[PDB]
Amino acid sequence: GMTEYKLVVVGAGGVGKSALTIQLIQNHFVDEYDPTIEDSYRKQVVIDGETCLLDILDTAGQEEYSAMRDQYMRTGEGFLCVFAINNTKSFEDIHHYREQIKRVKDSEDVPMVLVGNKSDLPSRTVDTKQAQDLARSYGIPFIETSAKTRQGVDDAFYTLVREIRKHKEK
Ligand SMILES: Nc1nc2c(ncn2[C@@H]2O[C@H](COP(=O)(O)OP(=O)(O)O)[C@@H](O)[C@H]2O)c(=O)[nH]1
Ligand SMILES: c1ccc2c(Cc3nc4cnccc4[nH]3)c[nH]c2c1
Ligand SMILES: [Mg+2]
Repeated sequence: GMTEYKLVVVGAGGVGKSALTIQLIQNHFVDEYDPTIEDSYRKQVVIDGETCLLDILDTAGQEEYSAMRDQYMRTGEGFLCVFAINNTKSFEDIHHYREQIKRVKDSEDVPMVLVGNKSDLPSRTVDTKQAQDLARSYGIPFIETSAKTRQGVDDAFYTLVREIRKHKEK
């Protein structure tokens, strides 16, 4: 089969994980998507000439059993760590996601991309400079997106695939 990349989208409720995923997969903006639904989605794409499958888990937070969270973190090859630019707590929550994914994978080298969503809003509490400083501390890429206009969307997912390839070649 063609290569499949298992991507996981994490971050606080309300940041735009579902909207980002649906924009990536279906090329439309979805206004209201029940915040409690967690599902996986697939798309066949071409990234830098490679025809591959993206298999994306749109997470929704606590699970019935914490074992289920540990399971999808071990399964997942790369993580989009999403905050919203107008929600400071969602940015502070990134430190928790960064640590928990490393912890469950028992790894210091986990492909990740920091995503600041909702860039289309003028309302902003997290300045690009402060998100860049966080991503520099982690040594990972940072991309500002808008699931509403689709700006940055393919970059965020495709950049995570590229990070996974750099991990796999070691
Ligand atoms: N303006 C704007 N609103 C967005 C964007 N992404 C998501 N939203 C809205 O933010 C709310 C939460 O989005 P949702 O995808 O359900 O977030 P999730 O809980 O992380 O899955 C919804 O009302 C979305 O329409 C964006 O890029 N720009
Ligand atoms: C990354 C990590 C796990 C999965 C899976 C397995 C899976 N894990 C799940 C947890 N909750 C709801 C649905 C779920 N499906 C499918 N695509 C993935 C991408
Ligand atoms: Mg959601």
